[PDB]
Amino acid sequence: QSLVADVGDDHHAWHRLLDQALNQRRFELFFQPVVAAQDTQLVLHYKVLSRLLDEQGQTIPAGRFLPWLERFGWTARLDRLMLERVLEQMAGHEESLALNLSSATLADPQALNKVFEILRAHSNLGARLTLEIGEEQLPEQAVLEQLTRRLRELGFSLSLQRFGGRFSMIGNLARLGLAYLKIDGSYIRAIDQESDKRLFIEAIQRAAHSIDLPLIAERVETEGELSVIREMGLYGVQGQLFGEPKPWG
Amino acid sequence: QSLVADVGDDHHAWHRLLDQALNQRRFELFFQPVVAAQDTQLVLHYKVLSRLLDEQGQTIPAGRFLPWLERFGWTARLDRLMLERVLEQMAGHEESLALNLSSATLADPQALNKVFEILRAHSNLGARLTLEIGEEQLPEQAVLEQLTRRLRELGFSLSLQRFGGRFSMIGNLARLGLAYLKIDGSYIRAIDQESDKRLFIEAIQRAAHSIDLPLIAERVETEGELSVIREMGLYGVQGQLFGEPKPWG
Ligand SMILES: Nc1nc2c(ncn2[C@@H]2O[C@@H]3COP(=O)(O)O[C@H]4[C@@H](O)[C@H](n5cnc6c(=O)[nH]c(N)nc65)O[C@@H]4COP(=O)(O)O[C@H]3[C@H]2O)c(=O)[nH]1
Ligand SMILES: Nc1nc2c(ncn2[C@@H]2O[C@@H]3COP(=O)(O)O[C@H]4[C@@H](O)[C@H](n5cnc6c(=O)[nH]c(N)nc65)O[C@@H]4COP(=O)(O)O[C@H]3[C@H]2O)c(=O)[nH]1
Repeated sequence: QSLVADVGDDHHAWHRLLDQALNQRRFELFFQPVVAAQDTQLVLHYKVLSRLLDEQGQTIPAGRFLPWLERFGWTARLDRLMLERVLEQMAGHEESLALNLSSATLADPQALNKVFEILRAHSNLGARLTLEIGEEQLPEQAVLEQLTRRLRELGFSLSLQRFGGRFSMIGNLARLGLAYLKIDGSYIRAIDQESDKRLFIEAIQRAAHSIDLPLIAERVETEGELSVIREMGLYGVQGQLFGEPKPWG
Repeated sequence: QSLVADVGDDHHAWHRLLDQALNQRRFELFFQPVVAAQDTQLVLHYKVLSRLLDEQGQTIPAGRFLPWLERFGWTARLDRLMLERVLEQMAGHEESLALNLSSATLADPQALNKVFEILRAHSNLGARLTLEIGEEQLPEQAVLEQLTRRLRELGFSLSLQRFGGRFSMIGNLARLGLAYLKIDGSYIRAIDQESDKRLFIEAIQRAAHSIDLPLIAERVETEGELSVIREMGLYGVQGQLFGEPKPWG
């Protein structure tokens, strides 16, 4: 009596699938450890990744659904849901967490306010949660500035990720008080085996260091990459080398 | 008996206008001094700018026609013409010059060979002429590498310009033996009045210096911008502050 069809690239299927998941809270929290380059047994925080566990049992990665949530203008609904779930699960432990915010939320000032209202409701978790924005969807300088101020006021921290293409604006970061900067994986990929990549990394680390901004390398896959990242003095690392995204533990 | 019409955005007019200019050698050489940031009375070279002097007497800037030469696939014809004219006018003096090469020329291996043939014909000017490529139209790493090798072999030098967005590849420049790197004007614009721009410039200068690659700032307009560029240790400057593009002298 129960049939299933392949959803593929069908906008109808996706629309139905996602509106339902949003309404029914079908999204679950996955985590990846973010860890000190100098001593990988030392955990900085756990990055929270969104997982859709559909009715047929399969888990769907944020990389897969986020573009559809965008297309339908629901990314703000996702953040509201993700943020409330994360603030709830943090009651159970003492670890620090990082969670993305999309531009849809930052642009829409009502949504953005709702976020702050929620945060204000859990000022006791402030020190344990960092919000991240991917370089792809940075708002304007003045929005960055107001966002960081409000968060610092509420007791929470802010960070950027997938950083690198916009090194231009490194100077513009000097007063934001970011917790850290996550460097896109492409700039460290196979860097033990591609030394020409090092000079850029050396430049970012030195400039970021002069403004007190720790660097954390993304998507580290290899003991080789890790050894270079560590050698060159970066603060943190994350990636498949420390495991796949998994549920809490 | 002689009438003229406005050429505007008319592809027909432009096609006719440019094919004629190319065939009849209607392009003239303009120059801008490129000068030491530490001592602006000290001239590094003169950048050669292409000017179309049409029949109605008006002069048309490369910025205006190059996009049409592209559209029609004639940019290689322009380089051949520009390069031969430049090598001819250098016989008259002892100044150093810099001249662009387009991607159309670098891609087409026959054209590229013609260039080398011409260069080989004037090996006596090698030390006085630098070829430049804008960051917009950099070829692949291996083409850059072969191009620089052949030029160094012929006795000529090579440089990149409008550099900045691709700081990623700074490491990839370490063995090219570029004569210098020209920094896009946007990174120094009003930099005495926009200090957040300095940290990026500091990063480029330090990384470029570690690989022996002098930095030269483009499109400097202001005594203020100049004073910062000089303070921060960059090698060279060019722009409207030292005059408009004019014919030889
Ligand atoms: N090739 C490679 N890939 C690796 C490696 N390590 C982790 N990854 C993958 O790349 C992403 C890493 O997490 P992210 O940087 O936070 O990047 C995140 C994050 O920016 C975003 N995202 C995830 N959850 C949320 C969310 O709840 N809200 C918002 N607005 N965005 C989210 O989308 C990305 C997540 O996509 P995911 O499908 O979860 O894909 C994950 C993860 O599975 C590695 O060593 N190599
Ligand atoms: N806002 C501002 N602008 C300034 C300033 N100083 C100079 N400029 C302008 O910007 C360009 C500077 O020369 P360029 O960097 O070599 O940049 C050149 C060069 O890359 C290219 N080009 C010029 N001649 C040739 C040529 O013979 N062959 C090729 N392939 N390209 C050429 O197109 C550009 C020239 O366009 P132009 O129309 O000649 O425009 C010139 C010039 O008039 C300044 O202080 N402020």
